[PDB]
Amino acid sequence: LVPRGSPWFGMDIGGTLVKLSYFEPIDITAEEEQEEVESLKSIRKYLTSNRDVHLELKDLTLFGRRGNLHFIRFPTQDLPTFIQMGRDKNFSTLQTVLCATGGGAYKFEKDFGNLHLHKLDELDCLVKGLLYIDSVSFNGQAECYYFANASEPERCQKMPFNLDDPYPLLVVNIGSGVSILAVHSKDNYKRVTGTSLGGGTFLGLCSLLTGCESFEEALEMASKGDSTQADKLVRDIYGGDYERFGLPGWAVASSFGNMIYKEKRESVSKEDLARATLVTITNNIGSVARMCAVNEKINRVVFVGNFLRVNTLSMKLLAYALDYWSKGQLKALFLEHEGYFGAVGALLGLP
Amino acid sequence: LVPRGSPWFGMDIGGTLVKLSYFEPIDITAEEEQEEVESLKSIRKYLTSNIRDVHLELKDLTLFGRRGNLHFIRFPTQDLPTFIQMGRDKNFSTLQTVLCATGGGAYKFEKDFIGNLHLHKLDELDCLVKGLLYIDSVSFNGQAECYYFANASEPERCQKMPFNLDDPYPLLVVNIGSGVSILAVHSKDNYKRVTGTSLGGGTFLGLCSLLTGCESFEEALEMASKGDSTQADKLVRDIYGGDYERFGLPGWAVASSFGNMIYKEKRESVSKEDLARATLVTITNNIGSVARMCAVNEKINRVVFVGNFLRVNTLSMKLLAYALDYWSKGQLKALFLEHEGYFGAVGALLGLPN
Ligand SMILES: CC(=O)SCCNC(=O)CCNC(=O)[C@H](O)C(C)(C)COP(=O)(O)OP(=O)(O)OC[C@H]1O[C@@H](n2cnc3c(N)ncnc32)[C@H](O)[C@@H]1OP(=O)(O)O
Ligand SMILES: CC(=O)SCCNC(=O)CCNC(=O)[C@H](O)C(C)(C)COP(=O)(O)OP(=O)(O)OC[C@H]1O[C@@H](n2cnc3c(N)ncnc32)[C@H](O)[C@@H]1OP(=O)(O)O
Repeated sequence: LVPRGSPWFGMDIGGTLVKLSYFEPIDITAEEEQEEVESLKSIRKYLTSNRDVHLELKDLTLFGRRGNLHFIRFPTQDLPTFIQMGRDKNFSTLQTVLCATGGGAYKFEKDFGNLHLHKLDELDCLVKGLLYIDSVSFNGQAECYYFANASEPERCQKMPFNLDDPYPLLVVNIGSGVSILAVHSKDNYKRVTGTSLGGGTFLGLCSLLTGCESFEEALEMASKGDSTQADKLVRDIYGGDYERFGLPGWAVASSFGNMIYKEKRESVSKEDLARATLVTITNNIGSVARMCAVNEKINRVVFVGNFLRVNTLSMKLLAYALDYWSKGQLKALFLEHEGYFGAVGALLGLP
Repeated sequence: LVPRGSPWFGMDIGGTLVKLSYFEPIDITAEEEQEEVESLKSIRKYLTSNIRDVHLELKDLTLFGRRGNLHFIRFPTQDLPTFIQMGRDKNFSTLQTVLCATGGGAYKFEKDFIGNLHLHKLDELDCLVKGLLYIDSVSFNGQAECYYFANASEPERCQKMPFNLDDPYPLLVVNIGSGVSILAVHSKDNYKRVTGTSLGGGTFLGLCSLLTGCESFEEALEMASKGDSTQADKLVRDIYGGDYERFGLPGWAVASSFGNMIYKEKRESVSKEDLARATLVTITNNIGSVARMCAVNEKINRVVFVGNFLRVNTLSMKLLAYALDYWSKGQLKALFLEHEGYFGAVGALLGLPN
């Protein structure tokens, strides 16, 4: 079960960006393969012309062969150039069909000449790519990490986590919405639940509330804001902690709850509203993930998805939230190769 | 244990209104008690001067061994000192020494109790629980105190039906005020707050006020009732063109709350009513999921929803019914109680000094 063509690559075609993973063999005996390798290098330098280099996995064994696994991203605008480069450099894999995942794949097959697309499922690719990368480690170092002292986001530090045996695992996938997968083995996983309150809710609400024009700007606003200007805290109701039920005064009682008062709405800043939106969304995800972890009886919770790809702020709030709801019993886990699991899953589905 | 005082009443003192329950005994042998019953009627008529509550009156129930009627009234906090003075002038022994009340406004009221009454503050959630469990135990004049919505998956068509909740335990109580507390009730004297969510009624009103400029909870609900959430939300069909077959999601399910609002074109055409509806759907869908997950983790299959989020339009109740039905795949029915609003006051009555 080794792919038919060469070179071996996997692609995840987004609306804006393609994530591509490709394998560079290192035991080369033929003139043709040596020029394939050189062509891949030249193609890579061109497509990434305007971090991923540092993701390269060196000397791994894939389908019985030694090589380096590379990870690149480029605009979907230039995917025709990638395909043509492949045809001109006589790549057997860019002739017969194209096997890709991602939200832009079907669209791309319509935009694009002669090409037949074999479309792969993003969640199936995600799980396969995630398990494989975890199985090979990150050049002998930790693929997985968490934030120590998660209850203090201004002070938490990144620490390696051993996920050498990944099973069972809960995967919390945060895109526009949130899907939660329980993974029991390579061949046994399902979407156990989800929430429609995801990164699209964060960005949607920020756009409406603040007039921001991108995920990047919304997160920058949030990074500068104070959510407690919008949120009603337990101390706002009780004058301190809610003793009887042991809710601390600093817990959020009602997200956006102070915005019911005309005077509070008049003085709240755009940045406070952006932060309150983010905090509402990340605290809520940490609650759903914790309850799923309890019900599924799984104590390893990994977070992936495009929501995490810009600021480390999203991740730190998720770490804080999971620690809060679990009373310190669960650590939010994150993965270095996040963003490339679909591409890697697509590569592994080549055969 | 029976309360020491006569007459028996309980109050929940809010920031603007007081909710009072009082017991009118049926079997009177002493003239002073007859005069007490006549006083309460006159007091009730005064305070409610200037019909839903009358219809709530529970007739011929048994409280602390005595047959009687339990009355429910609401009146401005502005007139609470009058009520206290009325009781003191009519010689009520329950207004002689100490007044035990619940409600966020009880402490503000403290100085008026000009006078020699100590305020003993009771906890609102403890009162809610004691009140709720007692009212379920007696019924609504035979009629059902508890109801659900049949065909909950179709909020346009769902029908309010009686639900027999005779043996309450165990019960999950989802209390929706500004935020959400969830209590697992195992028996009358063993319950705990098992979790909560900060996305409650205050989130709905707060976001609505920001998004649409509505001025009140009543107005936000009115707007939401006319709106279409699917104008703001991104559905599974918007992502896949239809169902997402492989992972058990129908095309009509919400993929991303407010998710279409990332598009300028969509933001410019969405109505205030649609934004109000999407806010409400987002909150009710999320509470449904939390409630369902709690039910399964606590192994409880009766989930009751209470709190001020429910008191203004039937819409929020039907949407919660809808959400719980969705997440439980029809295995849980959302339950509601007719005397919601007064459980605090009833729990305070039950907490009279004995
Ligand atoms: C009654 C009620 O409705 S309560 C609400 C119940 N609803 C739910 O439980 C649904 C919650 N939501 C979800 O599970 C998710 O939103 C899903 C699964 C429906 C969609 O997944 P999302 O992560 O939101 O998709 P989003 O459009 O942000 O895209 C994220 C990734 O998927 C890929 N993708 C998007 N669409 C497709 C597609 N049609 N085919 C293949 N891949 C796709 C993207 O390219 C992107 O990939 P990347 O992370 O590798 O860059
Ligand atoms: C990291 C994170 O923070 S994740 C977030 C975690 N947060 C949580 O779990 C908390 C979520 N929130 C909650 O549980 C609730 O909001 C609480 C319990 C804190 C407050 O309860 P709410 O229902 O929101 O209070 P709200 O002010 O809306 O009042 C509701 C009722 O309680 C009563 N009440 C309010 N304050 C008080 C008070 N101080 N004393 C007595 N009664 C009170 C009101 O009078 C009102 O009475 P009614 O039901 O008869 O009308």
